[PDB]
Order: sequence, then structure tokens, then C-alpha cells
Amino acid sequence: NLEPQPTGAVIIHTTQGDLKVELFAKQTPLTCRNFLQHSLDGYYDGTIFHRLVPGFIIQGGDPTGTGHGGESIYDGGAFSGDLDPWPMDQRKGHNAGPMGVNFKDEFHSRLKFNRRGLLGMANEGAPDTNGSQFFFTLGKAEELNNKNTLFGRVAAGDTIYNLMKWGEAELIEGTERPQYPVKITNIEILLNPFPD
Repeated sequence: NLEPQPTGAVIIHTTQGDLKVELFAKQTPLTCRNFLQHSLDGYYDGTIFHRLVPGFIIQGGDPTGTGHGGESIYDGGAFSGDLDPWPMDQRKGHNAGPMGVNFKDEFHSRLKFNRRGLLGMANEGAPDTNGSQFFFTLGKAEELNNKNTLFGRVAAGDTIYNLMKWGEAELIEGTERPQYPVKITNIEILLNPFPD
């Protein structure tokens, strides 16, 4: 079996090598928009991969580097007009209204965390609590199926070797924080599948 064709792509440039990433934007449009818009805006520039669970996941995307920060682009009803990407009437619960925060999960039957090199959206451990943080798998992680949106994968080529080396980093004792974290320098958009 094969995943559906990804429709977007970026290169994440870091202090510890490049990672070329394909995005399942057809299947996960809100999640891919959030990631790409933040990328374009420079929101992830200088952010680190602050959390490493060896053999499982490595996580970043937090401008505070704590694991507890970051915001989605949708917060406060941004992009909630009738002709916008996520109209207000589609938002439920705490995602809704002028004080709304976070955005919905986007699960898909052909997107499963079955191997390393898959890009997922981190959340708060409850439904529809996606902000700005994202992670890559470092091994099979099917326990994340129907818990985290899966929105991309490492692209063909040799950059997967960088991800796997990041997964072997030394940790600060008593933490999941690498002693020498990977830092994003910039994100280069190769193919943006969303309309102007």
C-alpha cells in the first residue's frame, strides 16, 4: 500500500542538516496551511526540536522552546470569513469565536504512523487542540493513529539520515530535552499547493 500523492514540499534547513519534507495537503489542508503559513512568516526560524523520545518521536515548532507554547494561525477567528480556509461556522467548542484557540484534527484512512520519517501535528492530548508544534516519527508509532494528524513525510533522498541522527542525540539528564538541540534556520518552500 502507498500513501496518497503529497501535493506540497519544503526543506527545513537546520544547524544539524537539511530535512526535505513532502506534505499531504489534499488530505490535511488546515494542518498544511498552518505549517506553511507559519513557515513563510518566519515563525519557526530559530526554533528548536525541544523534545526527543528516542525511537518514538522528535518534536519542535514552539517559539518558546518549552513544549508548552505556540499558536495556530486560526486563533481568534483569523481566516474565518465565508470564503476563507476555515469559516467560523465550521469551528466547534474552544476552537470557535473571537477568542477561539487551536484547530481541528484531520485524520485519514491512508495516513498511518507505521514507520519513521512521518510528520505529525502535536496537540494537547485531547481532540482538536492543534497549535504550532509538530513532530517526526523515529520508528513505528501506530498508537498515534487517530490521536495526531499525520500531515507529511520525509521526501525521497538522503535527508532521512539527518532525522535519524537527530534521534540519537544526547539528552539532558532527567529530561526529554537534547543537550545540543537541532535549530531551524529557515524553511524553504519548494511547492506551495495552496492558492494565492
